[PDB]
Amino acid sequence: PWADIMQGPSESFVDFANRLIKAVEGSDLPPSARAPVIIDCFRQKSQPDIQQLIRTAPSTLTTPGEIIKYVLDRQKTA
Amino acid sequence: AWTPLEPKLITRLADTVRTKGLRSPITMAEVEALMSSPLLPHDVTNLMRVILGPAPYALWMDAWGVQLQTVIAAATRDPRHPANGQGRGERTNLNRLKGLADGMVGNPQGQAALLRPGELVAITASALQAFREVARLAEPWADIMQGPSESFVDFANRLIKAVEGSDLPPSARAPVIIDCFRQKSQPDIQQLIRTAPSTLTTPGEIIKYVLDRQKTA
Amino acid sequence: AWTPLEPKLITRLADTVRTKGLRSPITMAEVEALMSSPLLPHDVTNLMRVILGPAPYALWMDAWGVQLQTVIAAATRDPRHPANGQGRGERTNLNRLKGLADGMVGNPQGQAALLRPGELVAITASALQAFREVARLAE
Amino acid sequence: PWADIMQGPSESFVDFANRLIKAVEGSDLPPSARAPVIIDCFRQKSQPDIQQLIRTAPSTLTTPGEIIKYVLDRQKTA
Amino acid sequence: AWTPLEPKLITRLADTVRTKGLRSPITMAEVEALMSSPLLPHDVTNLMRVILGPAPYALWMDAWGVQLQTVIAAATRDPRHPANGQGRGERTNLNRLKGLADGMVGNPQGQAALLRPGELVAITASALQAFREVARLAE
Amino acid sequence: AWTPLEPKLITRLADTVRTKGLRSPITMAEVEALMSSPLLPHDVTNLMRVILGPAPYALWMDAWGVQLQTVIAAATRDPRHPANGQGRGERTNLNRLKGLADGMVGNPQGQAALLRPGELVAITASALQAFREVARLAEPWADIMQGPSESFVDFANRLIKAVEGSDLPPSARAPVIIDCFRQKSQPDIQQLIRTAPSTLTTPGEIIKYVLDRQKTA
Amino acid sequence: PWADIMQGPSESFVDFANRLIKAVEGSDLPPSARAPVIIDCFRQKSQPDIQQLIRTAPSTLTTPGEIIKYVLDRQKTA
Amino acid sequence: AWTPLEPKLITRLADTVRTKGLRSPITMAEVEALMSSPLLPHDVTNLMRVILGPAPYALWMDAWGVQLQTVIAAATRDPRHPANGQGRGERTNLNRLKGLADGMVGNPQGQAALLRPGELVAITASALQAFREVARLAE
Amino acid sequence: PWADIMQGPSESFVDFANRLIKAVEGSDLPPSARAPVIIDCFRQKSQPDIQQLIRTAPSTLTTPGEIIKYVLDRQKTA
Amino acid sequence: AWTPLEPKLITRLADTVRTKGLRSPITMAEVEALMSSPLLPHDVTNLMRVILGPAPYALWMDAWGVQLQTVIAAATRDPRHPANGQGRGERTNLNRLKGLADGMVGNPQGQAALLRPGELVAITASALQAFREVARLAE
Repeated sequence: PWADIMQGPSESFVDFANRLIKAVEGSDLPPSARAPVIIDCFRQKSQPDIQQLIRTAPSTLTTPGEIIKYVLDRQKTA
Repeated sequence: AWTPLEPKLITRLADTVRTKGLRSPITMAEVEALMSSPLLPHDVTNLMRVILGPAPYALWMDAWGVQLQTVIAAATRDPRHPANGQGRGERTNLNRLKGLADGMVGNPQGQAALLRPGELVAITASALQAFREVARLAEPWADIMQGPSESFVDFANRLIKAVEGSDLPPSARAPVIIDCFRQKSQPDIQQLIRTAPSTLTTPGEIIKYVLDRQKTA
Repeated sequence: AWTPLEPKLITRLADTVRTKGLRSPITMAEVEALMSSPLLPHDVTNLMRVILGPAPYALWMDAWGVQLQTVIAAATRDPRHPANGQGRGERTNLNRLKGLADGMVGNPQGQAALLRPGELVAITASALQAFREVARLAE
Repeated sequence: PWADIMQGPSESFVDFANRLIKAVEGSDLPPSARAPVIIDCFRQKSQPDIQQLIRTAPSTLTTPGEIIKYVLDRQKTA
Repeated sequence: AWTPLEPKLITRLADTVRTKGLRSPITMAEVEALMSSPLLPHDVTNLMRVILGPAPYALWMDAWGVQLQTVIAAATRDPRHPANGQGRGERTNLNRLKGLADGMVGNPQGQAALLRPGELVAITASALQAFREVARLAE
Repeated sequence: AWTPLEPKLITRLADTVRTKGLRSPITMAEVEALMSSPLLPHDVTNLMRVILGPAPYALWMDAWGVQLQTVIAAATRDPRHPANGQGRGERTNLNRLKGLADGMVGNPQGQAALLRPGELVAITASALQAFREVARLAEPWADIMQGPSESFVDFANRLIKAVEGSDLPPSARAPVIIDCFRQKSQPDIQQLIRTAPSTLTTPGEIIKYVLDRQKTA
Repeated sequence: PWADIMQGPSESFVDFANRLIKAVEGSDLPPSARAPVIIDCFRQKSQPDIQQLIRTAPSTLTTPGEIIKYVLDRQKTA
Repeated sequence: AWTPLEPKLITRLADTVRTKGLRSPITMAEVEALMSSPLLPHDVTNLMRVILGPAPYALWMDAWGVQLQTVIAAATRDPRHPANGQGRGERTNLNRLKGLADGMVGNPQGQAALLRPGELVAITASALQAFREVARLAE
Repeated sequence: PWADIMQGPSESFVDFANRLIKAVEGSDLPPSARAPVIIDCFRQKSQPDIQQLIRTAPSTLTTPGEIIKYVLDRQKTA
Repeated sequence: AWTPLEPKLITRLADTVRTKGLRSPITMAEVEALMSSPLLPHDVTNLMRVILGPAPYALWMDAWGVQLQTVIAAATRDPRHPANGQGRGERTNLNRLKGLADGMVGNPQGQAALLRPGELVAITASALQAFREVARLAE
């Protein structure tokens, strides 16, 4: 179930994005509703450090690929 | 023929002034509403007597006199005033503007008879400006900070209120509001505005940008 | 001839916006109610000045300008706009929509004189959409 | 009674002026004696901060409205 | 007539990408090998769906769209594109490049029918450049 | 005939820019001094090459181009520009302003030959404005308070410096300086300004009044 | 000696002014130098409460009588 | 023809004002030295802009205006002012003294063209007296 | 050597730009290869705060002067 | 011819002011008594010097100057002042009222020579009003 996917405390972001995109594209949603759902799940899941990282984006991110690129650039190396 | 204003509207306006105050935008809108048709000096005088307290009424009489004197100076500086006439016999004295001239003292019917429509609109605009002055006088922007727990829209509302209701010229409010958004508005929003890939040149644009990219918490 | 909106209705609408907020369906219904007859730029501008706070009013001015610009782009994309005319001399500039054109600045009577009914309804729809945007943005 | 009106330690000046003008105009004085009485009551009542503010007026104030305007301009914001 | 790529070659390429990674010169050589004949949007899309993981596939869709948009800008900047024609009725829209146009959605046979060879080679070069970008970005 | 600027003056100006910086009033005065006679594009270009570092020189080239483009827009908006002529054959292109036109590239003598005096003064004013922009860019007023032990002239100097060297429009500096004198400038001077029997409508008048009636300590 | 006159900690201001004007007028100064000396002695003597009271005078006091009147008006009743 | 003052002398005078202050007799002597030839309003204005800080410069502008107003009152009190002429068409307005008149704003060459030597010496004496006042006031 | 120039942790950006432009223009590169090299060195050197500041530029910067102006405008005052 | 006031009456008045004060009705009656005949500026000045202390004397000089200035304003507002004359050559300056004019400084005989009776009564009334002001102010 896509709506139950959370980014674990120790999980990296690319694994979380892979799992989420997999569960969203392999589901019962229409094809035209996958990108907005993936974006809004990146924003509300993806534990509050990345949540604030996406929130304070000086540019407007309108695609899952752009969000992934931005987060991978500005992520807290740890 | 003179028709008085409804005491119901006047009572509602008086209670509006009593609860909201003199300076609220709703109060100024209501005054503009009851200032729609050109009023005779009797009407405006009684209106301000009823809606204003004693001390604001004294202040308003002073300010109205000063504004009418400026109007009469402009009138003697231009013989084409809609209150004036072409010959010298139609020059309008302050006794005719304040309703003190002959055949007008205490009588609204005679007032409405002898007065010109240009006279009426000039008196009305003068009274409105005097009301604005007294309202600004009866009740500091550079001391406004965004509190640690305060949201940004409340801070923006408070700051824009204090800047527009102050002694600055009209052409100096937007730059001051912008530069106060940048230097107040605690360092998280300060850095959010600083790192703006676009150049924000308006308080509305800054507010929109900050509301978009703000840290949801 | 221009007739102003009742300050009683405006006061009631302002208190509605004050208690219920900008986004409640009752508030949007009340705005639609007071947005029934085509309003002149003066009317809508003063209405938003009274019912909205300072910061929402700035946001609303921005959004209204953007929506009016989209309308003017559609107007230059179609010479059959109810605001436009057939010849090029009736093309509607943003100074005429925002009430900034000659013979209109600060004067609602002259405004009502020179404006078209299509102009009025376009301005009104633009203002309503801008109000919706700002309400969705404020909260 | 107008001659018993004092500006309270915590009262603002516009409230004091309203109360005083009310009590003076709604009294048994002749109409031609209200303005001088209101002025001289502004000067002797209206606790010593405003008393000194009115005393050190570089201009001569000859009307209750002018005194009110001057005091509202130069009052100690607090 | 459309002929699919061998699932054996695709499986070998997928395991190559799995062990060597996206950026190794051997992997890019293998991709160039399987990118030899001009592929239809269906072929490249399924190929990237199989060889790439979910997140690299999203990145690749983004990059492919951007590169195709640059191609279409160059095409509207030159009416002599091998994908374009001489008249205005042969101008190539992004729905025709991404395989979204009418008569192409989900059908590779119709795709191969309506597409031009210049269209195919442009799509292929765009996909290769997008793969290079995503490979440089992922690691 | 073209005469070069003295390398002694240029060396002194370069050392002035090196020690005082780009924004000091003495530096701007020195630049105005060496910007007295109308200079050819060659002169101003070499001058900025010598006195400015590499990055400020790049910024200055950008700003000079932008200002010259604004000048050329005003020139195509008015055929009576002192750089233009009456016919269309005297219209001035940016290649002629930047010294890139034919017969001018690298040759100051030919430059001085073909250029107009209006062209020279326009180029010079453009270069001065560009220098001002870059100086303001290379290196907060609403955070300035008068310290408990600081004198008033130091506070006024600091405040006027920070307000005039900021992003405010020129017509908004005096009201901001006044309203910052009134709200900053710790409550003794605040009350001293508040209880002013006269109305002070200029920073100089406020400074004079406060210096007269200040508490000697 | 006029230049040795100080206002005592407990002395009133009218006594100090009387003593100072007496010692200045009954001295060897020219007649045209008594008023400036009396003023500048009011400003520098007359212990720091009255010193600050004279310093913060919104009007310019240019006569010993005017200074005396101002100080008597705004003095700290004690 | 207008010749500017040396920036070397101005820099030395500025450092003198910076170390010795505004009121030292050496500073007043140096100012009298640089106040020897009759200066145009442009020269004195820029000189005070450079040597004085912001707040002393504001004070000096005020004092200079007041002294020039006293000069203009004396000028309207005597038609034989070396700045005035015999007829009424040569009466000198404060816009001509402060350099604000037509053909003078920002242009020192035109300034030097239209100004009289009596005008120059009156402006110079006024500026010197204003400097003395501000120096006595600052410390 | 231009390719060894890094912006120090405590160094300002104008000093780094001066040093880099000096070393690039005083080197063996052709004249037509200096601007692209200076730009690409601004992007890859100039420690990751300014790197991300240049990366997230809503406009396309195609000149060292424009990059310098943008960075000087939006730099983190510290 | 000038005749001085008796030092016996002046001593009695000084002791009255010393015991009863400045504001007692008996003191004001005594002052009115010694203010019966029109006095020359010399007489009133010496009288106030003797009966008043130093600080009340300074206050009285101030108040007397202010009242005389009001009198001179009324005099320039009416050419029919008993101190004035019909032509402009008889206009009365404050130097003539305060006894500072030419031929009067320190000499009471010349004072009595050049002064008018209207001048004397105006000076006397001014001095009486100033005494009243100072008496109301001192206590």
